Amino acid sequence: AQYEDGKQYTTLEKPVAGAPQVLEFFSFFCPHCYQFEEVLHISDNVKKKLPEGVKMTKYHVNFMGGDLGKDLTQAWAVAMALGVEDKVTVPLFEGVQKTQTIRSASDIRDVFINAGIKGEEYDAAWNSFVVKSLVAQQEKAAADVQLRGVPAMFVNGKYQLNPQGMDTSNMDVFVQQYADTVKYLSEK
Repeated sequence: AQYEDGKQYTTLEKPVAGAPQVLEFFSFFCPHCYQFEEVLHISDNVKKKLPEGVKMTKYHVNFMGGDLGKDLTQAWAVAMALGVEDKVTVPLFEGVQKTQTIRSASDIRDVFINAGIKGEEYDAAWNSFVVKSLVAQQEKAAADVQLRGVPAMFVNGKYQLNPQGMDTSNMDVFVQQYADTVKYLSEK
């Protein structure tokens, strides 16, 4: 077959019921995740190849970066709660991996302030039970599948993308193969 279990994707040994159509995991510490967001724009290109209105979810993970990794999962919950993902993703990636200016929770907060989120609303969100629940949801989703590495993408709670089997000679062809694989898995 052109798409084979074990090549462009693998199938979950313990399938996950009741999952979003497309579920992505990342870490702001994760070098391929930086590539996936800032260079390849995987999430946008997958969205463009899926039907309008398809639910796409993206969650942060705790297993990289120790204490700061957990702070970033909570900040990502803040970003989801306030709907400012598109305003903080690039400065968080660059602050962690490029300039290495994000070293504490306060440095994370500065990124939101610079993006125009008012301090009182960032702080209220950070301490809210709505955000506590979003943090639990991110941890539970990672526990549902078995997650030891990022980036990771799951389709219909059944299929896991395998980017190691796609072409890396050309970045645009890689993205096209990734997105077309997601589309194929979504129509399964």
